[PDB]
This record gives sequence, C-alpha cells and structure tokens, in this order.
Amino acid sequence: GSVSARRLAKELREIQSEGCPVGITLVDASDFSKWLFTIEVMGNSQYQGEAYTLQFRFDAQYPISSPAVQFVVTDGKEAPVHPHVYSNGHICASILGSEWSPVLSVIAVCVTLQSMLASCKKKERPADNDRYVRTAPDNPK
Amino acid sequence: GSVSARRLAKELREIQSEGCPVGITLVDASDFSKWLFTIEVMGNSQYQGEAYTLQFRFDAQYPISSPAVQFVVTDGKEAPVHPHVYSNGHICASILGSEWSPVLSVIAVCVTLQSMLASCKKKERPADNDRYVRTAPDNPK
Repeated sequence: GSVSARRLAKELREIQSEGCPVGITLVDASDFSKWLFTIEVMGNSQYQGEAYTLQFRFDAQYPISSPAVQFVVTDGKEAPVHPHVYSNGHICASILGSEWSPVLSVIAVCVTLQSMLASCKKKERPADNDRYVRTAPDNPK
Repeated sequence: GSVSARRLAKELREIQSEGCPVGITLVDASDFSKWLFTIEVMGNSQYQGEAYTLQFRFDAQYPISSPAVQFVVTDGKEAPVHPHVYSNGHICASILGSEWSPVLSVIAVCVTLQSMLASCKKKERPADNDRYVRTAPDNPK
C-alpha cells in the first residue's frame, strides 16, 4: 500500500489498540479516505450531553497535508453553535491550517476540537457565518 | 441644510442638552459627515479602564442609510479584542447591518456597541480576522 494509507492504517490500529479518549468515539473507518467520529464534550460546558458527528477526509499527501475536517450537517444533524464553527460544519481552527504538523494525528485533532468546544463560555456562531456559508466550497481546505 | 444634516444637528442638539450616557464621550462633531466618540464599559468587564475611539461616517441618506461605524486604529490606537471586532476596527453588529432603522440614533449605536463589549467574557478576535482584514476596504459597508 501507499505511504499515506499505511500511516492511516497505523493510526487506525492504535485507535483499536489504545481505544479513544473519553467522549470521543470512532463510528466509521471503512476506507482510508473518510472517517467519522462522534464527539461529546465532557465536564461543564455549553454542549453538555450532546454528541456531534465529526468527519475527516484524507488526500494522498496525508500526513504532510492536513486532513479536511468538518462537523456533519446532513440528515438532520446540526453543527455545534460555536464562534469557530460555521453553520455548514466547516471549522476555523489552527490545527487544521497553519499549525497542522505530521507529528499530530486524527485523535489529536479530535481532542483539540473537543477542548475548543469545552472552552466556549457562550454559544454563538462566527461573525462572518452567513457570508462564508453562501460561497463555501465542498472541501473546507 | 439637507435633510440628513438637519437630522444629525438634532442628534447633536440632544447630545448637547441631555448628555451622552455614562461611558460615552463625544469628542468631535465638526461636520455632519464624520463624528468621533470614545466608549468605555462601566464596572466589571474584560475591558476595564480602556476607552476606545469609535468613528461614525454619514452619507447623504442618513438616517435611511446606516452610518458606517468602526473603531479607530490609526496613530497607535487599537481596536478592542472582541469576537465581533476585526483588527482593522471593522465591526460585525446587526445594528450596523440588517437591523438598522432610521428610528435608531448615533447614541443608540454607541450604547449597543458598549453593551456588546460589556457582554463579552473572553477577549478573542473573530475567526475570520486575518482573512477579512487583507481583503477589507476603507469603508466597512
């Protein structure tokens, strides 16, 4: 297999071996192009008791390229209302952009986004939400 | 004078007689095209002891057209760090956008933006800040 696929296989092996951190659940890893997790924020937060679906898409340059990561908003699912999360599910987070590194992992991204949700003291959408979502491309990258 | 200027003269007249609400200071109304205020939040808030320069620009259609309103960032001044305030001083606030009414006033806007800064718990920039500022014109409208 390819270098990229093998890296993803190893991450999947580790998720199976180590399990996921609390509140994070692997729902589907049926290929090495798209995976789905559920994310629940634990402790005291604005999202208590809710589970959101988070999608990772991988291109052939992973892990050098960052994964394309978004909350799923299909089939009645809604994105968390958060200042760094657009209503279409796209996410503004440094880990997905300038601060991506191959030293990170899918699970590290999940934990980081869980913590970003946990840090919110007041649920509101991004300022440019409507502007962004009107012209937003399929892939948030 | 024009209808707009007379409306602004009336607002200036009221400001003169009854005064600006606490935290709000008029510093310049030398014509009926551009005014300057300072706004300061009273009490416990993330912005204590800080007074920000707020600039209003009016066109020939005020009060039908909304004023163009931005925090001033020239001459060493900096916009407050806030999720609805861009680093270039531009403001995302519905009172400046869709929910502007000719039935509102310049002081109403000052009060609204003052409240906006008082309601905030974490000084952070908008998610789209750097994307916005490189593309942003002189006029926020």
